[PDB]
Amino acid sequence: SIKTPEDIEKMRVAGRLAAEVLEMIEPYVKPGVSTGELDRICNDYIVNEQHAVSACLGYHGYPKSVCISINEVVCHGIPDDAKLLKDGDIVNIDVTVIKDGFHGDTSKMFIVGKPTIMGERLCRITQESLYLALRMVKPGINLREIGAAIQKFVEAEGFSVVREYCGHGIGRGFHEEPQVLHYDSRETNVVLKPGMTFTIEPMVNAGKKEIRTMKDGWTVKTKDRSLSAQYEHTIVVTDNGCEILTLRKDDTIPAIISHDE
Ligand SMILES: CCCC[C@H](N)P(=O)(O)O
Ligand SMILES: [Mn+2]
Ligand SMILES: [Mn+2]
Ligand code: NA
Repeated sequence: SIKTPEDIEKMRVAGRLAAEVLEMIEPYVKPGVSTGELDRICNDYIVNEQHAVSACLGYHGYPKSVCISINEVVCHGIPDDAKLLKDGDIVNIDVTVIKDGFHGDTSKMFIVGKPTIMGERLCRITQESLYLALRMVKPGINLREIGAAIQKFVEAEGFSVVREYCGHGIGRGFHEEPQVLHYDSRETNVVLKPGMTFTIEPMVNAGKKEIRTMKDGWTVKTKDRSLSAQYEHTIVVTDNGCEILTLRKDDTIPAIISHDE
């Protein structure tokens, strides 16, 4: 759908809150901390300080407030008091906040303690693939072209793109049309128009693209157990580009990307 200026302003607020959760949790992602504790810190912040709520809790039965995925886990990892972070781990924390009826969805990678060279490379390439897609967003571009670009870059850098999960429209609804694939698919044909709001959240594996879902129905891992990384941002298509609604201080790309001269 096409969001109104009123809707977009509310999404700026929700997106900003989601981003602030990631900025707040940063110092706590240390060796020895449990993912269960990280989840409580995030939830307490969202509820008590932001006066908002997690869109994850209860969604199709999801049991926690945020998703925390470690190493070979591709996405939707479930916070657990018994799971402790250790040196070398690459960790994704995915946050989705609802404020004033609108959603803000974002995630980033954190490397615990001493980074491994391939771990850093995978995360760097993954974020760059997101940035590349963000710089392409503007009315007239087709989602298929964006997906194709992400895939071309990821594969050119020696990695693979997860196919089963994708970005999505977002607003008063957690997931709305359209589907935002991170690869080139014949199924995709969506010409971007100003007012559209959606997420881009590429999942990149160091090894092969195939994944597997655990018995809990949420935890997704790489079939070959290789590392997997992901970064996500929520955006709105503007008259001549896009505006990132979940930008953080550590992002190295501006919030407004205009293609004007
Ligand atoms: C509880 C479900 C988690 C939803 C994730 N934010 P995404 O839709 O970005 O994978
Ligand atoms: Mn997310
Ligand atoms: Mn999402
Ligand atoms: Na991972």
